Amino acid sequence: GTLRVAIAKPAGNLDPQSHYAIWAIQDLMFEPLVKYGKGGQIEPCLATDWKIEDGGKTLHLTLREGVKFQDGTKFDAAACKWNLERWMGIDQFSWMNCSKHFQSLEVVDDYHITVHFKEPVLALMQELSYTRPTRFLSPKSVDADGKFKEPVGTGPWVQISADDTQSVFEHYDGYWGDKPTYERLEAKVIPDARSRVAALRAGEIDLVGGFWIAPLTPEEGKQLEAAGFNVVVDPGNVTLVMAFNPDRAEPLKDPQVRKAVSIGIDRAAISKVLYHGYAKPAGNMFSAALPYAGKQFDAPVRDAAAASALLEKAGWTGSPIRSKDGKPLTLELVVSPDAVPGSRVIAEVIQSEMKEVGIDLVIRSVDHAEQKYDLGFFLTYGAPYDPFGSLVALCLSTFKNDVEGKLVTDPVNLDPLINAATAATGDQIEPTIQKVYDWLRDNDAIAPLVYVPSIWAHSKRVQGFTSPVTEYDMPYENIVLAE
Ligand code: NA
Repeated sequence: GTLRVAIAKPAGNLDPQSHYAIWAIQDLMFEPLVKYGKGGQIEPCLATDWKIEDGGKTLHLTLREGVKFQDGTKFDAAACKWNLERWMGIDQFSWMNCSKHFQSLEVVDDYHITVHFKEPVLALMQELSYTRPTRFLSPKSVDADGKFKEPVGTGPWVQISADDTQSVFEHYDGYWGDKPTYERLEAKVIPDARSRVAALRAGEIDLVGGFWIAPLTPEEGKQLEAAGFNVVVDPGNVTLVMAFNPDRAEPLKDPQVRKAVSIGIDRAAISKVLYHGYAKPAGNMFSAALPYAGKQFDAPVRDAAAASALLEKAGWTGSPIRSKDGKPLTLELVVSPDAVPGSRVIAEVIQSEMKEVGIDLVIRSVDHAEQKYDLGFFLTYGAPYDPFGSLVALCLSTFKNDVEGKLVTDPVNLDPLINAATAATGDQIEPTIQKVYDWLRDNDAIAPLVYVPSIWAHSKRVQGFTSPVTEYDMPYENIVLAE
């Protein structure tokens, strides 16, 4: 009656307002106001309803009645304020828009709270779905000093024990929502990916996978598949995107050349070599799994003939390599195997495919070690930060962060469309954001390659396995154990 799940390292300290735990573990007993559902659909959790007013500066919340914390204390407006007051407006959470713009917090009754903000809050509800710091810890569980002691949330699982070999949880009785069909969940610390594979084959664990839980590469997936195991691939929510730098590479200023580069590539071959066929070719910057991902298009199918024709219309002629005004069509793809595993390999598939359309792709393979590149690779941020996290961070000129880099920067043309989308409310977010995506697509400003898949495996006895919506969730839901 016990589900066992690998984790790649100890759970850590579970303080729901700090940064030391494995998120998926916190997700076991901590609950948010609203949940990030499939497709980025916002669902009722500790709040049953909500209303956003004042152009996004006011949030009204109706709290769920009949909720108890695992220590038996009551969930209500007072307990909600006390938590929210623990993290919102604290300088340490300024990276989140709702903390940063937080103005004030009025309790109205035992089940109604209103929050006020100095400015509209981009993706407000989404942010409130996060694993941390947005979740609810019993006010009586913490001492005079206010320091986190025990992990007393409202969620379905109670921590029975934790150390550096496993952590052990039991179903919480008088949990408000649906209870697990099984009695217990153990999280076993197995750091080496070779061991994790073995442990599933033996019947030592039931579950393996998750970027931030117990990763399982493509190769491991095929292996397990070969061993007759259930291998479950989520097409994912992070996009590998190739970027163009026309400021450096005079040929990429011609959008016909960009397009040719993009349809001259075989995403399917990218998926084969790097992800063993498991990755879905990308037509859109964001997969359909994300909210506001746009009108969805088919991933382009490699078309060398169409690519060659574009290049010729643009005045690049020659064989085997095209030139123009005596200059060969040479582009430098900069890669770091450190920062994107498989990065070099991708480059050699592409270089070979570019060769076929007449482009001479030079690869510069680097350390984790700045616009000195013609082409390069970016990865989107993924759920639950997207699409606005990536759009803003990677595409808005005016947003400038040391750690980032830019996919595409057009102040006169794109910024306005991004700004309008970030300003949009309710019904108007979708068509406003659709204009960002039309711009990018009509101008061939970026080249999405594949969606990065997320791979889980379970044992034969696990039924009801449901791929997690984000990498910060533990997929314990729905499971029934046959034995
Ligand atoms: Na969850």
